[PDB]
This record gives sequence, structure tokens and C-alpha cells, in this order.
Amino acid sequence: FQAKPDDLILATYPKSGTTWMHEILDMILNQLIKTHLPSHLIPPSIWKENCKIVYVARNPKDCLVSYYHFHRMASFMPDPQNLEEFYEKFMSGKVVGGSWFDHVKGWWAAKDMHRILYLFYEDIKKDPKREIEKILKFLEKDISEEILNKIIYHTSFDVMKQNPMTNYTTLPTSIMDHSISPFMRKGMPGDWKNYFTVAQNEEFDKDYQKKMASTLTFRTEI
Ligand SMILES: Nc1ncnc2c1ncn2[C@@H]1O[C@H](COP(=O)(O)O)[C@@H](OP(=O)(O)O)[C@H]1O
Repeated sequence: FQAKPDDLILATYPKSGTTWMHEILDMILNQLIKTHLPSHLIPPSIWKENCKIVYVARNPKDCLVSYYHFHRMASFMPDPQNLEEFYEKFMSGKVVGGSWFDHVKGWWAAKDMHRILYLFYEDIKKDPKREIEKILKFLEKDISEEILNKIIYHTSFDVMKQNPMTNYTTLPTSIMDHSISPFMRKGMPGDWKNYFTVAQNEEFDKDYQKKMASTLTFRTEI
């Protein structure tokens, strides 16, 4: 894969803000390549050319829950069975895409050597103006207040949810059935609290602490 110096790359672990951020980057730019690869598997061409990369990470509890429901509604994805069973496989990194942990850490470290803007799903929810302003400084692109507010409006969850071009409702019920769980489900940090039992959560915090020791921190609420 021969990369071009101007190509802009969107990199996420699944269920972390791909669709959302693709839309932000889409509008700002008016070549955008997206990938779910872990840093160690990016083609070397992309580093040598010094492509700008936007990475989006999401707190792993919401990511896990989002990934569960998505499994429920996608035909091409394995049966998740239970949130309990799913948790075990998510924490093990025995899910499509592999380990969230390795993903987010590897990209976190990669930003010491490489032109990467590393953003947080939760920071984008809390203050899209602030996050989108970093993107603009990163792309050395300059945009009117009028258009910046337009982007914030256009890429808000409520608006994207009604947008056929982005909500994945232009796919047959038999590949994604939205009656089970919409692809645009809740879009809310802290939603995981409605699904983790207190005991599931204490178990998580004990595995997470071990598996992270990463100056990477997350918000699990806003
Ligand atoms: N415009 C938006 N704002 C906030 N969250 C969004 C969004 N568009 C999609 N999402 C959320 O991002 C997740 C999908 O991520 P990806 O595009 O990488 O698969 C889903 O999470 P939830 O299932 O937790 O709501 C989806 O609702």
C-alpha cells in the first residue's frame, strides 16, 4: 500500500466513534481513509509519508456495551449470548478486532513518533467546539464560526440518527436489524451504568487496573 503525503487517516477500535468522526472530518474537508488496524499493523508507507492521522478512543465500558448491542443486531457478527459472556471475551480480546487495550495503548504510544491527533469520544460529547477546534489546528484548516456551528449541529447524535446516509438504515434488516438495537443507539457516555451490575463493574475495575500501567486516562461519564 503506497500512501500519499496528503491522505488523512481516521483510526479507531470498533464502536469508538468511527461514523461520528468520519462525518466531522468529511465536512471539514469540504482523501479520507479509515482503518481499525492496531498501530503495529499500519502499512509502513503511511509512517514514511508522515500522513496525518486522527485517532479516536472511547472509555472501554461504553465501548464494550456498544459493541455488545451491535453484536445482537448484526448478522455477520458472532452471537454475544450474554453481556456476562461477552464481557469475558471482550476483556480477553477474543472479539472481532482483538483487544481494545492493546489497540488504544499502542496508538497512544505511537503518537510520540508520529503525526497523530488522539481524541476522546467523551471529550467530543462534552465540548465538540473544543475538540473540533483542535482538529482544525491539526489540519491547518481555517473555517467560519457559521460553518463551525453548522458542523456541530450536523454531527450531533440526534441529527445523524435521522440521516439515512449515515445511520446504516439503508442496509437490509437481515444484515443490520435496527428493531433489535439501532446502530445509532444512545450515543451517551455513561450509558454502560444501565447494564453493568455493581459486581460486574468491580470485576472490570480490577482487570482494567492490571491491564493498564499507560498514562492513558478516560472519562466514564460526562
Ligand atoms: N453523532 C454521534 N454522536 C455521538 N455518538 C455517536 C454518533 N454517531 C454514532 N455514535 C455512536 O458511536 C457508536 C458507533 O461507533 P462506530 O461508528 O465506531 O461503530 C455507537 O455507540 P452507542 O451504541 O454506544 O450509542 C453510536 O451510537
